[PDB]
Amino acid sequence: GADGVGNASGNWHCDSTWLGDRVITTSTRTWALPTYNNHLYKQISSASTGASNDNHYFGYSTPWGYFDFNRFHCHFSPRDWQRLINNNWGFRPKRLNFKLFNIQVKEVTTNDGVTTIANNLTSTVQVFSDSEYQLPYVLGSAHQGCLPPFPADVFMIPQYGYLTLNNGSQAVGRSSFYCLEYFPSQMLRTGNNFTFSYTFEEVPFHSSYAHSQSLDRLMNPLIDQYLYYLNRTQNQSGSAQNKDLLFSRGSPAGMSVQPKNWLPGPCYRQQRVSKTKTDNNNSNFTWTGASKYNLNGRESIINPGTAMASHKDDEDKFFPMSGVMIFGKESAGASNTALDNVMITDEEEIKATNPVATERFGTVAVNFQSSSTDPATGDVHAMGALPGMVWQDRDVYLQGPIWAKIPHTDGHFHPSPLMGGFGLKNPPPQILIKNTPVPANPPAEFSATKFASFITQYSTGQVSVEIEWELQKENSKRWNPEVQYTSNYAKSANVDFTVDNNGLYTEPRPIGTRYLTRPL
Amino acid sequence: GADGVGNASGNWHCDSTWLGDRVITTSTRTWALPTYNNHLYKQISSASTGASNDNHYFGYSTPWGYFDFNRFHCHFSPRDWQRLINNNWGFRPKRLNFKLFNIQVKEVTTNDGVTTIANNLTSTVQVFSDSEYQLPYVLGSAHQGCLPPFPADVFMIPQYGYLTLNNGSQAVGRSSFYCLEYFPSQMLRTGNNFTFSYTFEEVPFHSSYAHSQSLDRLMNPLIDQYLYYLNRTQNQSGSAQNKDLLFSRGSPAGMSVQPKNWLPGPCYRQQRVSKTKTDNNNSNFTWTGASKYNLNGRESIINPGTAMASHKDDEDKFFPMSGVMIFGKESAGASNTALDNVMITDEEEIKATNPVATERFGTVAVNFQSSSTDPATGDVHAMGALPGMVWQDRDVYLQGPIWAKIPHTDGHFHPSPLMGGFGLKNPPPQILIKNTPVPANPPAEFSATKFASFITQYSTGQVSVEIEWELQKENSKRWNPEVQYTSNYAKSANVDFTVDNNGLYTEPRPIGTRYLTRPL
Amino acid sequence: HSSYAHSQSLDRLMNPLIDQYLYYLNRTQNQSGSAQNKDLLFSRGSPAGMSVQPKNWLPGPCYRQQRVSKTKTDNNNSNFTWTGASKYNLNGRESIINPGTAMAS
Amino acid sequence: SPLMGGFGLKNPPPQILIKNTPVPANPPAEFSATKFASFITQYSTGQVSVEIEWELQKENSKRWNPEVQYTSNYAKSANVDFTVDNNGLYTEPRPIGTRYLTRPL
Ligand SMILES: Nc1ncnc2[nH]cnc12
Ligand SMILES: Nc1ncnc2[nH]cnc12
Ligand SMILES: Nc1ncnc2[nH]cnc12
Ligand SMILES: Nc1ccnc(=O)[nH]1
Ligand SMILES: Nc1ccnc(=O)[nH]1
Repeated sequence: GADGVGNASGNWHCDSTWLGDRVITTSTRTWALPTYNNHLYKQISSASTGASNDNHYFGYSTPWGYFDFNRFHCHFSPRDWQRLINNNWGFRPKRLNFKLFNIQVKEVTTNDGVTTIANNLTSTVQVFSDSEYQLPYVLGSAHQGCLPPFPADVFMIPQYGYLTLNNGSQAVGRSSFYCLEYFPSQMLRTGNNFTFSYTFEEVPFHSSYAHSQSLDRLMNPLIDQYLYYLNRTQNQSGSAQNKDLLFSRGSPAGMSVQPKNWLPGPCYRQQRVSKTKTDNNNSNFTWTGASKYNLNGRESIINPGTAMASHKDDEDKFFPMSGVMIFGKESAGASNTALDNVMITDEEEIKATNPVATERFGTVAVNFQSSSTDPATGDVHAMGALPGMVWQDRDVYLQGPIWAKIPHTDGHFHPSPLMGGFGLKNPPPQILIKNTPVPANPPAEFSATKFASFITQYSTGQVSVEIEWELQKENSKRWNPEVQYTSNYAKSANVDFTVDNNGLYTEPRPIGTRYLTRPL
Repeated sequence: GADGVGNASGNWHCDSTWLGDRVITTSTRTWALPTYNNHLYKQISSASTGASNDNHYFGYSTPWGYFDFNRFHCHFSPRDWQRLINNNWGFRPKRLNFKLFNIQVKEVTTNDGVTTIANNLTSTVQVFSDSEYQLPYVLGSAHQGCLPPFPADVFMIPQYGYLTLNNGSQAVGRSSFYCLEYFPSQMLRTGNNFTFSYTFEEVPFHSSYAHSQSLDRLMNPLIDQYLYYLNRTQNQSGSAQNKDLLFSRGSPAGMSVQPKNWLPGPCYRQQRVSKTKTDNNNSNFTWTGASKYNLNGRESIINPGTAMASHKDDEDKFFPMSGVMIFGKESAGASNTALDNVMITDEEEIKATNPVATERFGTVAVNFQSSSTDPATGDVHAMGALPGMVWQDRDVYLQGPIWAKIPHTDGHFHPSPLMGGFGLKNPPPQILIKNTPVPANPPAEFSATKFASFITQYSTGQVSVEIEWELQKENSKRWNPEVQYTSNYAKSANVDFTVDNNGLYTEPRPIGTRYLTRPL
Repeated sequence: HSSYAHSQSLDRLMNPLIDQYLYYLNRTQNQSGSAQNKDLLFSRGSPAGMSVQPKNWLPGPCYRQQRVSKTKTDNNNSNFTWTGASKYNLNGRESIINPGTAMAS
Repeated sequence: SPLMGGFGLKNPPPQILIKNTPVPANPPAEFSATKFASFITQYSTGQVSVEIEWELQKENSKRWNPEVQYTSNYAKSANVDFTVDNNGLYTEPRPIGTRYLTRPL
């Protein structure tokens, strides 16, 4: 971008526009970027520490920061989310426009015990988008540091670091190291700005609806089937019990025994825990009772895991130990905070098609019955994909992620990001940004030793992201009224999704998207 | 319409189409029309009867029936109403298309004690629209007999009758008598059909919103005014009480005493009654405590009367004796039915601008204060229009009326129909319909006496009304979520706005339109 | 200019054959059971109760005036025209309102 | 693929709904608002026709020996398969699948 100390390089574009089948969100925020690692790349790992084998790692931390808008509230105000979710069966991102501007680099000089800041007019900030995905993709891990939900909040840019192969806390020859400078980047003084655009690949619309039928209630409740099933293996009060083979035809009084076309979704059972502590076992079972996967001798909690309904009817007090997305309140501490400082999602709407998360998928025969041997069956707790299965993916939330990069593998299977959202082969590129090192005064005599004395600085500016979203309109012939997300009409001390008397914006609950209904 | 015994003259067009700024409702129903008054026009009145002076009348009943779609649920399904009200700040009718067809005239012959019906193929039904408004306008009095809310219900056509001037139970020379035949009408046999279209005049969009500010809270809560008001007429702890004139400037701590630009709406006070009977007086006060107007020595209850808020904050248990629209449940008896068989509307949203219906409008000076004479004031219970007043009209309901004819008078004042809806100078014309008399066998010898022997018959067919409605879209920058009409998510024995196990459609509550919000 | 009388009145606009779908509070007590007891009883608009039917319209404005008879014997024995008159007050000066608001005689 | 067998279709042949239109019996002489509940008893009859085009995958087999083929039974009996009996009742005496020709894997 071209021109002045004295001249803004961008305006403030923060707004929504609804246009029939499209909605265009624009959001702009003011950021702050410190100097990280003192302009150094450090090797990092779990060495010392005392970490268990399931926590070892090797990687590198970087002098760079990055931009992250991978959360719905970076784009949708609460009211817009409401508009979205109460009138559409779905939506997807189509295109994006990104803007960095009004940059201002500042130097900090400290004497005492006391601190002066001034402008350093001839200083630059550097930027690039990793558009060929040459860097480890660190979005889609649900990190904090995204654009804040509230447009008036200033935010600090997160620091980029990444991991590679590790054997315990050591590295392997196959471990990759990346230097960000080695990339062409744009260098901006206070006059300049950065822009780029991006188009999203074609992706299925996110399902913003619950079903109003369930897999097991698809039949016509008036008519028999023409199909028969073995109903009894003994009579039938003719005294007493005699071996028999008796067959019945499908009938509305026996909807549990009717032949059908479809199976419910996959299942990886999880441990059921109550919100009233008195119901639970008196031990610490989370790691030990947890559903985990085992990768190169390292255990990892499956969380949130397969899309599964959180609880069956009437049991809203239970939840899978690690099968629901959980947001912290703005009072929550980092670790071992209490139940009332968190917000647990509920994915109950999918119980029309998806197994409940804390129960068996079902039952299977396990032997050959005969006069000598009694029929046996077993419980199935982990069921992979079977032809004929159908299921609903995890819901998204106003404060959850939007997308993730599908790993570059030979094989995926339904690569919808398990934490919720859109899987993208070629996702929105990472956007990296750094303050250029500015040497302090060198000595009078040459020295070859790497320069280690710098003027202390940081930068600030605005960033703007515009996304176009396509909508799937609702076409429902449903006669009665829908469940609709609504704010509460009763009176209170504070308004939901507002700032308080100290100016702290709060999000008092998660909001999903499943209010409108479809048939199956 | 042209053609066959064997040939339908219309199809079934029942559907909604949403199109950005327009929504087009089509509804079609199946009707039944008996022979009324045996093809006679009768003079009718309150003579004998024992009626009080406030109930006397004179008029005429007619052999004709009529069509009435003047209720929102004749056009909007519950789900559509929901769509309407949760996304628009307003709406109005623009144009209409009406269709009578598939007519079938039948003769009834009874011997015994037992009854045979057959087709009378060569019989006609007659129809016309009173498009020059030459007939007494009987729509907009909230009569029953409109198209039913539920498309599968068959309905009987109401009978047309009208009133004229009466002096007690007698007539005056100025009294008008109308013969409907004297009008050209279309004569339809089983093959034929009737159609006409109509355009609505320009009218203000109905306000489907509550305000989120009130008249008395329009100021900037941070800043003083530059304006002053007399604050004290005595000091001010300098002992003891001394005459003084002390002036203060408008201030956020004194929002009740700040000069302002606007006044709240008009007021005609009504008697406050509680839903818990124990609160009320032990008498029958409705006529005797009622707000009434007096017209030519005849009293009439003002009901619903001036648009006024039903109750102030926290007092949802009170309601004006005759200032709220009240719908009957499908269990309600015609007279003296209990509280739980009715549904009382609530117009509480308008308390931002409109006086509460059971309180004074305010207080007025009534004398000249002096050292000798103490300042007096009086309560104002009935306040007409004052320059600077602003107000909100009564809300409409999914089951309330749509429009009424503005009377043809020299003078109206804000002629919005007090029961709610659109006032129309030139409203949708009345549509009249009758089975043509079919003589029974005459005698063999002439007789001049009016024929009085007829073949018994009635007719049935379909009717279709299509209305185009223009929408006022919402443009709100409100950050937090709105109150939205929503059905209840908790489980129950029946679904709202559905048929039961005997196939009776029920409407379990009124729904207004005021959910979205505006600023004032 | 309206050179016509109406042949209907504001309070007689309804269809005299059909009920309304609208209800109004009819009684605040029953109803012979023996005594008087607090109650809330609602009735629907009906041709037998045209004085209690909901309606859309109100009659015109009103500024009441003193009724006087053409047969003198009916009237009060005093001179009440200025003193019983409907007057407006303008800058401390009274003026008889005459003929005043359009009202039926 | 529908587990009971057949073709799964995103956008399958639409449901086709049909009903006899209500035909009121004689109404009363005086208006009543209550649900109309008296009807002339009726029913209907007619023909319906469905035509479907099916594409075939022809067999291209180099298999030298003869195939298993669905065949009716040559031995004599009291009734013919897939026929009506002496009371005119059509019967289907067995299921027939479709897997007779063979492929290599
Ligand atoms: N959300 C998603 N993104 C990309 N591919 C998918 N395949 C199934 N769901 C998907
Ligand atoms: N609803 C309405 N119809 C016609 N004129 C009006 N003037 C004010 N409100 C009106
Ligand atoms: N029968 C079938 N119909 C539709 N999709 C299928 N995919 C695999 N088998 C199928
Ligand atoms: N990836 C998938 C496999 C099967 N079905 C899907 O919808 N998606
Ligand atoms: N009729 C009216 C008079 C004054 N203001 C209005 O909005 N309408």
